Amino acid sequence: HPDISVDVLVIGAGPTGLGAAKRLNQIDGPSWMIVDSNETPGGLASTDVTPEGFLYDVGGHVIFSHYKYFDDCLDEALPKEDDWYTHQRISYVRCQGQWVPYPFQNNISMLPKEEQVKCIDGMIDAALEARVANTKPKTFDEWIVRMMGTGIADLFMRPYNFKVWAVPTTKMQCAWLGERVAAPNLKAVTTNVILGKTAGNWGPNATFRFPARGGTGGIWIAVANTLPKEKTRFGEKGKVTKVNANNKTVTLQDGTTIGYKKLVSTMAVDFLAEAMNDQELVGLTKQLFYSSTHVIGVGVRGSRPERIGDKCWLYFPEDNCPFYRATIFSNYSPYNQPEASAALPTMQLADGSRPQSTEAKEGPYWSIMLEVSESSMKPVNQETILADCIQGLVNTEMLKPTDEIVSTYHRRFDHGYPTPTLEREGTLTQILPKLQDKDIWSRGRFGSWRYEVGNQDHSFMLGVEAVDNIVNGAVELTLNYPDFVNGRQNTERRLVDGAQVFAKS
Amino acid sequence: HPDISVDVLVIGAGPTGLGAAKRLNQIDGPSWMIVDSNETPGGLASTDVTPEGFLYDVGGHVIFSHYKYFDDCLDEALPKEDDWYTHQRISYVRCQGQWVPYPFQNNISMLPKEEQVKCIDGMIDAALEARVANTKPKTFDEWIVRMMGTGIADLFMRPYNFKVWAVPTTKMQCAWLGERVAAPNLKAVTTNVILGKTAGNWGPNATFRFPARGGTGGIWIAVANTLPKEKTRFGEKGKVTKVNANNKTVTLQDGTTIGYKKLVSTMAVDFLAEAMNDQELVGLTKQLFYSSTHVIGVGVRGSRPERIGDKCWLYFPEDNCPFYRATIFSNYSPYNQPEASAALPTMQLADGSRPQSTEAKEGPYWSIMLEVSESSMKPVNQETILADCIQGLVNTEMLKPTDEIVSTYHRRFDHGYPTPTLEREGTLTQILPKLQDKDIWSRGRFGSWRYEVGNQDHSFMLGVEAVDNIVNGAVELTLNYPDFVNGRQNTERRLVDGAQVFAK
Amino acid sequence: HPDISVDVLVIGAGPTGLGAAKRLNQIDGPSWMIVDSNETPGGLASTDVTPEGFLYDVGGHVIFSHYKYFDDCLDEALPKEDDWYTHQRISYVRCQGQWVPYPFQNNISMLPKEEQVKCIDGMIDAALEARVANTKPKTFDEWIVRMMGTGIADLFMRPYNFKVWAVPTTKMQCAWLGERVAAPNLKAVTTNVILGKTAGNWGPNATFRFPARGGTGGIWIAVANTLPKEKTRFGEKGKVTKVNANNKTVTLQDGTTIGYKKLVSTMAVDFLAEAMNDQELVGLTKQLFYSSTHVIGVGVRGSRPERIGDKCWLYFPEDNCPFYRATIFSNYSPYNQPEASAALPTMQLADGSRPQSTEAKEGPYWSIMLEVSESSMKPVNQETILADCIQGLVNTEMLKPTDEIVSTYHRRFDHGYPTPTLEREGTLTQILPKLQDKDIWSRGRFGSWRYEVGNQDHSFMLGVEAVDNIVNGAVELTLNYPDFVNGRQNTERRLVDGAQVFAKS
Amino acid sequence: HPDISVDVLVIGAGPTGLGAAKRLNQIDGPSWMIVDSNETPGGLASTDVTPEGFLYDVGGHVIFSHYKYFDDCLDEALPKEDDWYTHQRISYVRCQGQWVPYPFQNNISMLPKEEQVKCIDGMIDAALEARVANTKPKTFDEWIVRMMGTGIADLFMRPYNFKVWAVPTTKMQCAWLGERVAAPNLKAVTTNVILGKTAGNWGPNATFRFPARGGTGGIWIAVANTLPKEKTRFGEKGKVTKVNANNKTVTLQDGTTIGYKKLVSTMAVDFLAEAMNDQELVGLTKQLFYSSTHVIGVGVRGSRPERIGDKCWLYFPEDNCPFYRATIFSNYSPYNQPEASAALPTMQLADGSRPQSTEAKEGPYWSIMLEVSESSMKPVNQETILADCIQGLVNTEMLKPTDEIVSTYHRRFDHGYPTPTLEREGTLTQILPKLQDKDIWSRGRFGSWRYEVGNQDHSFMLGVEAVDNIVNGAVELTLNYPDFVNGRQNTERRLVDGAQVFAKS
Repeated sequence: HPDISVDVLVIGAGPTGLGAAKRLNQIDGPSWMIVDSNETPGGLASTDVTPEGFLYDVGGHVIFSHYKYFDDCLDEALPKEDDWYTHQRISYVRCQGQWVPYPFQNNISMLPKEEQVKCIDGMIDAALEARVANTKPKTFDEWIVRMMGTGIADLFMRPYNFKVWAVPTTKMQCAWLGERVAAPNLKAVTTNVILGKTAGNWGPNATFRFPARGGTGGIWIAVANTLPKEKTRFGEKGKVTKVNANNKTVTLQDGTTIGYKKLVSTMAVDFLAEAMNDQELVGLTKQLFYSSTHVIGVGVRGSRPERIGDKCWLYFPEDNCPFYRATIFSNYSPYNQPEASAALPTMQLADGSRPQSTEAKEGPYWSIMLEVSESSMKPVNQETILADCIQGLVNTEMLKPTDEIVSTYHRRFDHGYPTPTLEREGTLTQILPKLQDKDIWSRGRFGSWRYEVGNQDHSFMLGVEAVDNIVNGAVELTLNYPDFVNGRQNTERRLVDGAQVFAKS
Repeated sequence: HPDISVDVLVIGAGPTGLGAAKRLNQIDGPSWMIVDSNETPGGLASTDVTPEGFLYDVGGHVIFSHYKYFDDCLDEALPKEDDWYTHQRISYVRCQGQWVPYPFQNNISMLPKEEQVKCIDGMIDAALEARVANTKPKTFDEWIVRMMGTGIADLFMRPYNFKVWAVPTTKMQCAWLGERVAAPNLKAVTTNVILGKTAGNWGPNATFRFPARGGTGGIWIAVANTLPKEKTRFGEKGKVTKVNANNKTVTLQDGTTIGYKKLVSTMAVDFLAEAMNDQELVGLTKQLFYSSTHVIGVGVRGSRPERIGDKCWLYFPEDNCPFYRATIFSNYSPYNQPEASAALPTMQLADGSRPQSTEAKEGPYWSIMLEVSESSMKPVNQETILADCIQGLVNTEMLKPTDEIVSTYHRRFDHGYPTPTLEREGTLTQILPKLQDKDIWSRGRFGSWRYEVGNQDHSFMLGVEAVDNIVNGAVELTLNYPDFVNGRQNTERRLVDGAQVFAK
Repeated sequence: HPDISVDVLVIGAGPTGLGAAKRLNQIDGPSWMIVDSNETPGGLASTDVTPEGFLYDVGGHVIFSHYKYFDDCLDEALPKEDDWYTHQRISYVRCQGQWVPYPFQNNISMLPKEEQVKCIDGMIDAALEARVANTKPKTFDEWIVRMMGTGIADLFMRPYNFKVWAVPTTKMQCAWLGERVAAPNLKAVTTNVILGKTAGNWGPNATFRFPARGGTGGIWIAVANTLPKEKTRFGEKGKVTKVNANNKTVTLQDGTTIGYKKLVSTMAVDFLAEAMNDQELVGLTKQLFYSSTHVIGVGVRGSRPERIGDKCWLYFPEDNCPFYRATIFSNYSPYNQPEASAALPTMQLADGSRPQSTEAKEGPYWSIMLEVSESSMKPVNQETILADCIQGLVNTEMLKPTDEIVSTYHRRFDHGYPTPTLEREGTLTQILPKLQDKDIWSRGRFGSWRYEVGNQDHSFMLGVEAVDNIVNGAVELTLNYPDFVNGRQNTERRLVDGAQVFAKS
Repeated sequence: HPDISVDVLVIGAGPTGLGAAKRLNQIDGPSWMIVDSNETPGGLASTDVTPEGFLYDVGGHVIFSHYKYFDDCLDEALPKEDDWYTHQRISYVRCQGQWVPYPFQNNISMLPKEEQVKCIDGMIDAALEARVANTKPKTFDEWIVRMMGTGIADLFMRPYNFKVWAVPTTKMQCAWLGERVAAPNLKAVTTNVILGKTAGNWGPNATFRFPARGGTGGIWIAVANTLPKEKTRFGEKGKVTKVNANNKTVTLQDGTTIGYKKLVSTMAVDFLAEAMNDQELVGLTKQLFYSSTHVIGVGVRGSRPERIGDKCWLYFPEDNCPFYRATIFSNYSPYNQPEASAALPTMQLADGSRPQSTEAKEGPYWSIMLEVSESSMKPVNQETILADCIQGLVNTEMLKPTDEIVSTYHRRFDHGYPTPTLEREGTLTQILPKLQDKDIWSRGRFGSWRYEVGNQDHSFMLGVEAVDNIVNGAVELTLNYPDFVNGRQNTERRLVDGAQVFAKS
């Protein structure tokens, strides 16, 4: 007999595992427990802070929910109006020394005239070929060219995506992008070129809220706080080292054993295979591909410069900087960095030189958060990446050479993005059912490896839905039908369902 | 306060209500109750029998299940292997003196050559147009012609569908047919014409199962029998006459009042609006369209004729008979008609003449079940319809003038088909949300009026999913996403879920 | 026996008849003669002069030659360099207060932006339709729309062509426009819009040459003069009143009869039929359709205004003027109007008022030549048309209200344009063979009634080729295959051929 | 000064040269003469006779005319009704044991059902692709697939065409075939499949005439006979060995020199370049391609077999025989072989064996004429080709093993077909204009190397039109516009033109 026994064991307390926990806690039927190797829940949705008091998420994290259930849990956890700030998405693409509103491909109207001609010519070819097309594109690259034309492909789509995915567009599928990549209408784009107009509102994150305190990580700490503490195990005491699928037994690092009837595993599925010592699974998970994410944080002295303004996040397709994206993280909440009265010495000028004075001085302060991808196809020099980022900020005019930097942050996250490669699905339809036969629900950003349902809300609901399938025979809709859930408001499942209303009488 | 109070009241015990009731019973949480005006559950999936012992469903009823859950409940209700008979899905189109295997277009080699030429030319036109199409069809008629071309459409789908829906194809939408592109398989059609080949869409793996006893109605009696009797109220004692949606009270014909928190209604939504005395809803529901169904049954003496053979159902596009569909119901089970030793006198010969003798003679017997549609656009003379059907049987060569008829059946069903008109969705998206705001889940063939999810399995699951929405916050997928549920096997929901396993 | 007998008789000494005569004269085989009701050769390619000394062609006459033989004859007739002036082919479309360079569609950058949007949207529709088109257009109107799209068609070609042909575009065929596919050059149009530019279809290469003296009519006078005078009969003495086809006899006004073996008739084919007293042909020829042309000439005091500049001809789709085309005729030759030192009183001002003084003053002068069409579908009031034209000049800002008009000219030409109606070919394929069966070659602008081969060079060559068919068995290519002769360099036939080189040795 | 001086010299007295000569003789202006290295004119339109009295043309020659001028000359040369026989075309394609009516691609209905399916599927594919095609095919092979689909390309078009052209379909252009290769209509073809009907009437040789005596060579002997003998020089005395284009001098084999003003050359253009000692022209002509033609004749004893019947010519795509075409030459005229009473011994049986008896037996007789192509991509064994042909006749059931062969014939013609290669036009546009600028008109099947205008009537008319361009400035329509002359009735030019009628008075 094992040390502990539960009907449902949840591994991991990022958004996916917490979703499982929350639904299990609502149903309040089967016994359960949730473990995490980190004392602080949140996973890639966590927040670090520098010794100087600057917060950094794991890159730009902006919340946009497709589900009422997710909203219910966030509102429960952070119930007050001043727990949140609401912002409009102000996003731009750095191109040729200018800021082009997102989406690029719908704002051709802002480029030099010569490039406008190239882009519109390319789009005209695309439109005429689309008129007679009777086959679907097979690669991301093919998709880009069919919907945007070469001009736009070559100018922004191709270089930016290599810069983010860390694999060429020719290596990825295209079934995943309905809600990620705006497809330009020929007439609309041409109309804006003629009028000199802009169109900055495409997409599900055009308006967003952000937690007042603790960064994104504050959400998941507060959500975890609503769970019964005795059913949790976070820290070194909660680290899973072995999974024995056949005895339905999990062994923790400190030697504790947990028996289960059903397993919801939210750790990276490649790690789960290793932990299962299942050599067949190990070989299959090695057919998946992922990229690593470097997060660089820069704290800057001064009131927010006019050139920065209300910008939220920014795209960089060009070669004068190594990052693909920057976030004005200090725009998301005044508690993301120190108050103006805080005294801090300058560490360096943006041009790389030493400050004229070592003396601690006051603020105010603003804050830039940068992302750089890495993979076997796109290596990164880890030793110079911080300095390269800072020079890139100067190159792109986001920082003046004489700006004073008071804090720096750099952390590499090994599993950053699960890549939608051509091979992804053929591999997953082997992996997931094989795990499913053993009563293991592997779910989440790396649990199930599907980026198109890979944000905080998708993840949370993958966990909720896994439980709902285990207990109530529900369809796992987010897992198997991303386009279905992303194309509708999912209003039906609530934190208080009829089951609880009727039970309370 | 009312005579009875429950959390969830279910009106109607056809497949939909019995679906809600089965799921409520499984969950065993909130209190509930189910009523029906009829003593015998089953609704339009019931079975009648003539005084001569010939059974008739309400027209051809063939089960194709899209759901494990539906299968679980049927298996529980009729668990023995000899409770069912299995058959191949064999169907033919009657056209120009021939029985053409379904699907029609793959079998036009049976027609005269000059006609084959017209059909192929029309389908060539359709293939060439499909190659440059950049719009979706807007009507059932447009959809038909883009799939088949003019010649083939005019022979089968156009005239057949009028005889079925009792409205012209030009007045129906085509979204209910699903997402498949409306375009010909020109190569498949031309290949069968060149090879002079025929081929139906059946075989050892395209089968259905039919109940050994009691017709389709036997299924729902057996399913209803698995419910706790005290939670059911079927018969005159269970007839709903009034629905007060504001008080959440229902009133039965015998005076009994029932209070509910959530109502799952499976009666025709147009009767619901009347029972609610809601003038706005009456006005809206009267904008929906439906056709009535006449079922005619004919019992015939003799062993199964070779010309009939293993045929199950048959389509009739032509105007030499009033029915759109015929079913060799005696092929579905040996118990749908009397055994060979039963003695029955001949009532009349197929040509309408009197028999030589009035004496009772033995069988064996076989049986034909026919459907005739009626609407305001297509009247049916109730006094001559049986005789007109029997003549139709002679005209189509199903009966010989000499065949001996030993039993007849005729019944009219007012709500038969809910029609996919062009206006249907515009009307339903006003009606259903208005009922939802009053905690009324109106669901079913005429509860929600959507034919593409109007079979026995869909209906059942509509009731199941409505309950699952009420209790567990499930998405009502069958209701809102017919293409979704029809394009997959729905395996997740089971008669025994984790919930019940963890409890015991 | 008739008064005169010749092998080949030519009726008419416009360009077609002169062409037949030039080739007959060069061949110097069969006997021949040429007659005309007018003392001056030239036909509709003649030139008039006002009492004040302003010349006017029969509306805008600009030579574009498809044939070496035509060039040879023109060069023989006027061999000196200073017999001609050379100009670029400069034309504009008057539209919404703007002079838009031709071709209209490449210059819509001049229109309001909202209008450019509607034009480009229409042309995008047309390009998408053209990509899947599998039929030829059947009417002029369909051809216009397929080439331009709706918005651009409605601005220029549709309303302009009604004002030109005096019949709706939906009533004309479109085969006469040639074999090019009816389809937009969308990229060329959007490119000029994006770059905000204009460009006309003229330059150092795209030029025409115009006679230095006597207007277009001076050409035909000088060509006729190379013919042996004794073989010509121009004037009342040459007016044909009767053609007896069965006897091959023609009767002139003064009672003279001419016998022939072959007849080349260049008179209007409906007059030919009447003169043959052939009731069947009279019936067929009345089934043809033609418009009449009003030519209005206006002489203006002053040096050439800057707003007019180097303009040659101008198109008017709009209804603030009755003319469809204007020509800056004083730009064609300094001898189209009086010298600067010639003195003329002002007759009126452009706004219709009387001059302050009635005295003769000096120039210089410039000159405007206008064209107005008339048909049964489009009446013209002959008594107000001059004054309506002059008001048109003010409305279109060609003249200021103050400009001084020193000469006016108005003449109506009954047969002006042979109309390419839907019915034209059905009728002509009945008429021409019946005349052909009688050894009558009816050829010319109204001799054979085909506008697409209706220019000066086409006409001349219709005569040449008729003769070549009669003598040498040549194919009549211009008559029967307009697209063929218009699409190639016709260099083979020369004013000095092998036959003449060999015979002179 | 040379021995002889003429305005126009014609080299070669095949149809092309004779055409020039006839037109020169009709015009009767410039002096001229015609030379040939052969005593008997006719060129590739000549006829041989075996010692046993069997005639053979140079492969199947059938007369079908696009031009009245050609008819006038043939009728003058052979004016009696009994000088000619008229025949319907009875043509078939040998395929899988069956005779499939020509054209193959329009009689799919004759094949076995299984091949019908493959053929129609292929055609459906081509029909759908053609609905959206916006480019022209570049090669003969692409044309074949695009217009007939793969099934018919593989079954007939590809193998047959290599067998005739002696180069693969991928190496030929496709602008030449308007009148040679029927394009199948999907509806028409499938309709006949369904009804089991044939469509045997496509093309310009569906009816033809053949001369009663002397075979095709009889025509050209007779035409040459209408010329003034003193202007002809046929035989070794008329063999051209040198052409000096600068001096405009030609030198004959016997040392005779002829000066000319204009040269019409009809010998193969590669021979002309060598005779000119013009290395650059030799280089260019070596870029052209041609195939050689082996003609095999077989005389057979017996009344015409029933399996043979009224068949005229037959096609053989399959690899069970070397010939691409057989002609039942005895069906064309009773005088193409000996009378029935002529006694002849059997030379061999069709199975290859000798008869022992040398007895001369009577007829009647019938006759088969075969063609085998050869080129550097398709060698032919000249020593066995006769026997291989005869075995081919047995394999295809043309001859029974026991048939008695009484005469055999074999001759190789080096220049047989001028191949329409991809490179042909690019090469001819360098060659023909260069010769033109030296006053050399190179014309004919190998004079100008264009197969689409390479028949007897085309060739004759190339010579006629060259003279007409030289003397009368006529357009050379046959040379430059094959589709124009092939698509119309060419009635204008006649043997007696107006010029001769008028001059005779």
